[PDB]
Amino acid sequence: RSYRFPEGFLWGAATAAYQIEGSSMADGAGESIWDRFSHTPGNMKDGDTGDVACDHYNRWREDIELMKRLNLQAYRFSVSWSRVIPQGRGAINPKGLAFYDRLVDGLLEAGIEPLATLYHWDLPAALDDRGGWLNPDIADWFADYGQVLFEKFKGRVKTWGTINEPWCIVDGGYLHGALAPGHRSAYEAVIAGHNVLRAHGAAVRRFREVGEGQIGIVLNIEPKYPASDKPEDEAARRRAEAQMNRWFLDPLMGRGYPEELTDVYGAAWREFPKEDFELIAEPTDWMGLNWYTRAVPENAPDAWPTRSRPVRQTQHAHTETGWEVYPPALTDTLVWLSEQTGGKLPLMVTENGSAWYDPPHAIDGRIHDPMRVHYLQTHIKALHDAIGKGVDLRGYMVWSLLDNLEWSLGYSKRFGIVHVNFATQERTIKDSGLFYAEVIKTHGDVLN
Amino acid sequence: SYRFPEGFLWGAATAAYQIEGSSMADGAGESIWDRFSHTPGNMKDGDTGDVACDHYNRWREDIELMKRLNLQAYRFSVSWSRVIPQGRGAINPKGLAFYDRLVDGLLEAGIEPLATLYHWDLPAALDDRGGWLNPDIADWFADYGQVLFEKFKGRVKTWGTINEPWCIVDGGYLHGALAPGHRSAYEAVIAGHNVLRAHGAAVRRFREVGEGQIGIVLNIEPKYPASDKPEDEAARRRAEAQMNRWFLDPLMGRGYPEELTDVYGAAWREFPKEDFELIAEPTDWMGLNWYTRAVPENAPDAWPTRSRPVRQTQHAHTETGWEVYPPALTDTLVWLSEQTGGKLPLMVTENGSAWYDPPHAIDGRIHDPMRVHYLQTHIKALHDAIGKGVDLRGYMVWSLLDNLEWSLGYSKRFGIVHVNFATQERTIKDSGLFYAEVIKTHGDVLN
Amino acid sequence: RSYRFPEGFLWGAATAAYQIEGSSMADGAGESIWDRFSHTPGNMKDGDTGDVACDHYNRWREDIELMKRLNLQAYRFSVSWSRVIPQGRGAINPKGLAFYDRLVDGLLEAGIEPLATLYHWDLPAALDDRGGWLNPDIADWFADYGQVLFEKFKGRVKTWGTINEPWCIVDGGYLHGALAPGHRSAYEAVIAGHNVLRAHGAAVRRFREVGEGQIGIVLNIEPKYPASDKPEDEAARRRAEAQMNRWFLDPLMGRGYPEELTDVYGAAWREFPKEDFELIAEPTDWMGLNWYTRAVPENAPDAWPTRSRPVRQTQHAHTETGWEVYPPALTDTLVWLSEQTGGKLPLMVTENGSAWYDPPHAIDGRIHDPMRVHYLQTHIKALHDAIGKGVDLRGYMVWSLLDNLEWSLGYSKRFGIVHVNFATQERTIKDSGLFYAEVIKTHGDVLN
Ligand SMILES: OC[C@H]1O[C@@H](O)[C@H](O)[C@@H](O)[C@@H]1O
Ligand SMILES: OC[C@H]1O[C@@H](O)[C@H](O)[C@@H](O)[C@@H]1O
Ligand SMILES: OC[C@H]1O[C@@H](O)[C@H](O)[C@@H](O)[C@@H]1O
Repeated sequence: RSYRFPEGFLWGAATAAYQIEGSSMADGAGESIWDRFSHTPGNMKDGDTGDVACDHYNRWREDIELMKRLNLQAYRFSVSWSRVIPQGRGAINPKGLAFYDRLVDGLLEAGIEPLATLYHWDLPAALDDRGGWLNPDIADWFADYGQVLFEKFKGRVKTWGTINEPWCIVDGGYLHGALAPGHRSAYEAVIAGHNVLRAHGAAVRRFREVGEGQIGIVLNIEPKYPASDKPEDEAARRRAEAQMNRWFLDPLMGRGYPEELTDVYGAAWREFPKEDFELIAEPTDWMGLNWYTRAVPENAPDAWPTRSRPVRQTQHAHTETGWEVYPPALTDTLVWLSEQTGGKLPLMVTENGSAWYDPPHAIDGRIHDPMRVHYLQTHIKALHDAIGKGVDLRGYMVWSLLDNLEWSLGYSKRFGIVHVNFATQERTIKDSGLFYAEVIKTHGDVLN
Repeated sequence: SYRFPEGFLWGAATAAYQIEGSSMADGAGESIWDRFSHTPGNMKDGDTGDVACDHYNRWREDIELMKRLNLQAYRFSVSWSRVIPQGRGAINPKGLAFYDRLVDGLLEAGIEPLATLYHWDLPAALDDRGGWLNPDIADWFADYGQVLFEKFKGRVKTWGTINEPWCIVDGGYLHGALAPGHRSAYEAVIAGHNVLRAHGAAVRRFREVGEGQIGIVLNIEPKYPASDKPEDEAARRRAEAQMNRWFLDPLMGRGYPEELTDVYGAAWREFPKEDFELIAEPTDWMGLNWYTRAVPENAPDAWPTRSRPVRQTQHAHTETGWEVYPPALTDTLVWLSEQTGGKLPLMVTENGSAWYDPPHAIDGRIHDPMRVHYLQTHIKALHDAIGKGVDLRGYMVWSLLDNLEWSLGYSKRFGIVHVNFATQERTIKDSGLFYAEVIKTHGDVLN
Repeated sequence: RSYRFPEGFLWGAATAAYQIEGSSMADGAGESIWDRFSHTPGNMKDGDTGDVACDHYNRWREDIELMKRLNLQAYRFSVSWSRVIPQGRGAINPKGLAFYDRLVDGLLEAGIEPLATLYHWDLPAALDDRGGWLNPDIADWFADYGQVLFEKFKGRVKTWGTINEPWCIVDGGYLHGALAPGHRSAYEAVIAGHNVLRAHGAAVRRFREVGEGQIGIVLNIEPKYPASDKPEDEAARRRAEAQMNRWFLDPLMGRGYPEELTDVYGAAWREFPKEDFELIAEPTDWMGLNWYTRAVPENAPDAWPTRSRPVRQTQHAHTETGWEVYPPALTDTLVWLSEQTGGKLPLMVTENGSAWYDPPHAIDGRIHDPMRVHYLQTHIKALHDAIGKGVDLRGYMVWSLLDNLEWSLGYSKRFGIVHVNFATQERTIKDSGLFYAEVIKTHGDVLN
């Protein structure tokens, strides 16, 4: 059984601005919704904030040297909107843009492909004060923001993502309130989802006007498997599937909103103008998949609003975030996505990884994380199987390069293949990182 | 409005060798400045700290002067050699007793004593053992700190370890304009490292035997762009690294600035991992000494930073040749707030200006309108900094008294209280009167 | 009749190192064959040399400001091999490379696209002492030189030329001896042509291995028109055409060498190994055309070696270099070139312009060159006509930005749209430059 990957298959690792950078309001940087959210008591585990995080804003050079040691060919990162445009619209912050300028140049000098994400959940607070994702004008705001980047990094950043995981943004930020801006409303959730999609479309159009390279969205998908042969459980499964996996992909593919949403959101559901769906379906060049696990939903009449709940799969290992370890579901999902996009849209796994307990400090210069190593090897093999089934998969980014702030769960959830001692900011490459470096070097042959 | 936050602490600052006099009195040991000032050519007009403001004898009068100024805090330094004549070993009872009387007297007046362990006056006996080039000083200093920590436990609650490491090393070891007067990049690098280590050791000792809050005091001189030429920007970063980041960065656990490798060349050294662990020992507060900014340009022959300031002729300059530019204070405070992550309480431990005053009062008065101007504009700049979110807890004017400006002698007057050095007569300047009103109205006078 | 040019059509101007730089052996720079050639009595008109020229090595910043005043979107320039690698092989000269580093950064800062040429006739003398273009190893030497540039300017210089005018290099340098290195030999001409082609191929391969962007060769073409209906005149035309226009193009297109060359060079003609032609035909991304005029050849039995000679076309104006002004022949050539390359290869006019008399100094701050203006307007119109006929033309470079050293003809031939007072180095923009600036600004609409 060989596991060598296709020619040009791109290996990398991924991060997000608020999760690693720190210095969030430093050097002209504006206030974001997470600056506010994280400094409100009760919102974050242990009261953790992104004020310091991995101190990447100051230590990015060391981090690039770590990327080189891991033999990374690509680095997927996000740009903080509020760092570049403090009020979201209007005046640009030179020092903030200069940071990403230095960063990208440092990456290109290192021979590492910069993969940029425009929006990774850190909306400028000034725009939130204007309604945020509930305000349709954001479609323009986002576009303008996008333009600033497109022209600044023209010819340097060739691969662009617009939005990272619309579902987490809306479901977490507007439906249940576990993420910034911390609203809890189905009425708001429907609107927010729609305007996120519109914003994506607007950004793609603007990219066609002033940009260079390839642009696409990044979706998270969590495949829903049958819990039983009861029809109510299958209806539950389809509700969960529609709300999480089809909500955004379907209108992006020109199929409109899933009908089940009408049942999920009830009186909060809306019909939107026809031209909106034209904007939303703006042709893209590639698509990113963020993937971690599957779920096995059963009927749950009291679970708002999908009336479903996952059944614990005790036969398999679970991560520190409680996600089942089940690699075949990655293969299936990739196939499924290939099918939903007609096989014509180039795909990339922009996030995949696992959280396990690591000590807060290295132990004789090492971090032994055999379960993360196992997750890594089995899921990369699953990628190979998906490619063997005809999926046009061009690359793979491990989440994450560094142990970082796992948003509302704080620093307790370590996804890094590089350990960060948050007391000292010292980095230590984990066994998982060493092994991933081996996977890249052999282009997969080490899995043989 | 310019009313300051509740509990905001107003005061003035001094240093031992600059005001005390009686350097060899009552058991007091010899310091490096006793030697330095009595070597011809080192000091302007041959000035020494032998008499200075005679504060050792007139401290009560000086405290009454503090009361007339409505001071809520007094920042001062303790002479190491006055307390421990050989730097190590036997304590000098009378010398320590001076500071005992002083601190008790301050507390009687309702004035908070802010004590600095080291303000440039190393015991000469330790200098003969290598001074700041000897790593053992980290321990020596710690022991010295302990003596004070236990003696003034519960009375002095706010402690500074070292005052301006950059001036100590750059002036004392790199260029030799200050005691002990060495000129060596090699020694400068080693000395800087041992100064930081000594700070760390003193903080640990404070954790074990001390009570209250402890921190270091850094001077910062923000470096602004001279042009858009890239060599001038590289120059700017060399200067900034050598002066402003050399000490702050390792204190915040980020190691030494990369640029230093370029600045010091073959004189730069790698140090053991545990040293930086000692150096970044967590502090409770930080002092900023601030006076001005600089606008560095490339200067290949300027050793060792290869940079030089461009004279900013659009603005007023002090008698020490420092540009008057209050906005740079605001910026610096913000910058400092960001470098320390906002978690560390900041205090302006020194700010002020030197202008010419006559050697005597004029019908009971000293009119210093430019010092008044410096004061009001920079205090307003403090208010602006607080408005931008800086956790700034207080402000100490340099200086309470006209004093010995080290190698520049008595020619540079920084006092808000005038000292006639012929008669030791004190006269409160217009700047002092105004500062007293700033304190009493808690800033409202600035409206 | 509109003359708006295609979207993205690139307007610029061109120079060559020895023709403008001066400071030829300054800052570590090595001796080139033109250093030797120009300082040998009898070789150059009026004893002119490239010692000072336009003093561009010292005044490049002023020249960039001049480019900005002309609204240039691109600047085509060459890199002096001996300035960067003094002995042609071995140690790099840091100051020499630093000059082009500063130049390129300055160009990019001004928003001007740097178009770099590896070889513009100035071979390092040390390599000439090893046989120059007669030594097959030059293919390797050139490649190594190319690499130095490819990596130094990776991501900054995106458009690369390998060789500027193989025909002038070989015919002028080795066949007739009018150009450096001043050899006169058909045997040497055949060998040199072959090795120039090989060097191009080697540089393209090396570029594929370590470079980034688009790379191609630059050919001059002088279309040969019928003088009469006499068959010997048509045979003459075909000889001249084969020797000048098809000699290099055909093997570059994989068609081997023109059959007629066997007749032109006789006993000096040679057969070369088959793999050489695999190397020569290495796929390129674009091709440059240098174009000035046409010829009308007739039979001339005593003319060595093509046995042909041009018939003076007295019905048309001639430039000071004695070249007929006939704009339709430009259109024809482009079409011809489009046909020879199958329409698949993006083309750019890398040189076009004319030499007319100008005074040595400005006349009240002006230089009135109405014939150069005329040449410019008619030939640019001819470009538009060529595009209408299906030529995939992406850009146009005026030769030249500056009055410069016209090689063996010295400073007597002014090609600049910017006048250079060679006594004072004062630059004065000519009426032609003013007009060209308006052409760029209106993207061709001024021609309407
Ligand atoms: O939950 C772990 C990770 O999930 C991903 O889908 C998000 O993009 C990350 O920001 C997050 O850290
Ligand atoms: O130059 C004026 C003052 O600068 C301060 O930073 C030093 O601590 C003083 O000793 C000195 O007198
Ligand atoms: O012969 C005139 C011109 O011919 C061009 O094709 C060359 O590139 C130039 O260097 C030269 O000035």
